[PDB]
Amino acid sequence: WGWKEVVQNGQTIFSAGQKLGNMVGKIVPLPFG
Repeated sequence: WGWKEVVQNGQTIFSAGQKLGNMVGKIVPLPFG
């Protein structure tokens, strides 16, 4: 039993939304622009 440890499993997937959504929503410049 470990509530504090149980949360780590729920956040590990939540916080991932950042790394898994950083390069996605990230826009890049155009060639010779």
